[PDB]
Amino acid sequence: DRFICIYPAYLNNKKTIAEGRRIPISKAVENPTATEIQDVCSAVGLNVFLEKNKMYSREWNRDVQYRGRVRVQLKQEDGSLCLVQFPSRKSVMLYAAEMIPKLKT
RNA sequence: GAUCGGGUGUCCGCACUAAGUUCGGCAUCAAUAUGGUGACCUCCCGGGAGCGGGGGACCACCAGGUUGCCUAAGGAGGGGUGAACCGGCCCAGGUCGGAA
Repeated sequence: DRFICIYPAYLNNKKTIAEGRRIPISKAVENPTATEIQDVCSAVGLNVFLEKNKMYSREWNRDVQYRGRVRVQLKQEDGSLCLVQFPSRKSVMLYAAEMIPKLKT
């Protein structure tokens, strides 16, 4: 249950920094959903599970494309990292916004 | 002192003026030092979230301290709208995050 939280607004380049965005607009994607975040994180070897009805507090869009929250495992509960490539949440958010466009485009 | 010279201001659909009487049109500058506000961009740092700590970049408006290669004149006036989603703020309920 000590898994970090990642919203689709963290990688949304059509959102300002005050609207939820966590990475620059140069390395962010246009409208990533919580299923594109879980699929490209689980495709590198990460422990990710999807909470499809978990919305963002700063998100206002009541429709389905903007809901969702992905919960990623960084530590095996012994303090050690699951992968040495993902030590922080920012290395999980710069990887998913790099592999999401390879899916549909 | 009789007529009466010599000359003006009353009479005009008049000539030109320009203190007022009255309603409109157009128009109404910019740079500095200080602080403030709002946004936005980009980094670190902490967190299971809503979030919290910190470094810069840029934009507009704002207060008021000096000013000008500034005006035909350019107030640091007064007000109103700020909504059907675009100012900021305080935000009931609701609502999203939370075990709270």
